[PDB]
Amino acid sequence: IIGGEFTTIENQPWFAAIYRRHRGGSVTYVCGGSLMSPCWVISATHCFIDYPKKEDYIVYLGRSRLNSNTQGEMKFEVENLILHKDYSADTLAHHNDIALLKIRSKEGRCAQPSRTIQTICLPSMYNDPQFGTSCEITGFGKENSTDYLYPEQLKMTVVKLISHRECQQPHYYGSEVTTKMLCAADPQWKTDSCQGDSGGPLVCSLQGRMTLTGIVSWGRGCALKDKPGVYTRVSHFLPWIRSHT
Ligand SMILES: N=C(N)c1ccc2cc(C(=O)Nc3cccc(OC4CCCC4)c3)ccc2c1
Repeated sequence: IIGGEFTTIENQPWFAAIYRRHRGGSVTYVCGGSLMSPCWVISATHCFIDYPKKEDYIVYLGRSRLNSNTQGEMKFEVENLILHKDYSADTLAHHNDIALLKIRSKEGRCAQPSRTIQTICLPSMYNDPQFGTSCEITGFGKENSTDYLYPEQLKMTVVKLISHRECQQPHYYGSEVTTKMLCAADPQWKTDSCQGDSGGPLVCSLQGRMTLTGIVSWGRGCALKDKPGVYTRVSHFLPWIRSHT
């Protein structure tokens, strides 16, 4: 996260920290995810496409720091790794950048909801917030684009939604941004998600209920003028999510 505020997991109980073991033992942080149900997490396909081996991934819920064990956390493994069978990656735009990870503890059980391990609801068919609506993104991604280390503590910021036609103007993303993606950014471009936050939860309070409206997908640079953060429009992939669960 660029700008924003530091925070603890108790404020984002649906945030999943996904790391991956490397040949040799060392483990690094990959992307963030969202707890769909006790047994399922939903992320982005571009965080796994190049390393499709489910065994390599580790996932935590209720973890507040990057290299600390938060009281209340749970360490999981990826029972099933499902990548959208129609995904592709152009110069900037990432297509059908949505994946699923069926989790499982060493004992074989799924996630046990708690004060710091809860779920977020999927949006309903044909019902997304209007443009200009404030929403929030969470993650352990970069604080600045010139850095190389991820922040040690969890962060989060609030951004606004940008309409499809406004996002397709030339100085933005032209015909690269399609209708199965949502744009969102700070009107003053001082804060924005960034590398590290990919596949992060984009929660928007719609008509009263906190909703998972988008997954962090792509953007030009980070917090740059006329360069909104693009996300996957979850409402569209509802039939897909249903049949693959
Ligand atoms: N501006 C944002 N809000 C934002 C939001 C998301 C961002 C993601 C990456 C990034 O580096 N993503 C990434 C990481 C690993 C691989 C990858 O692409 C592969 C998938 C298909 C071809 C190579 C992208 C970089 C910058 C990002 C910036």
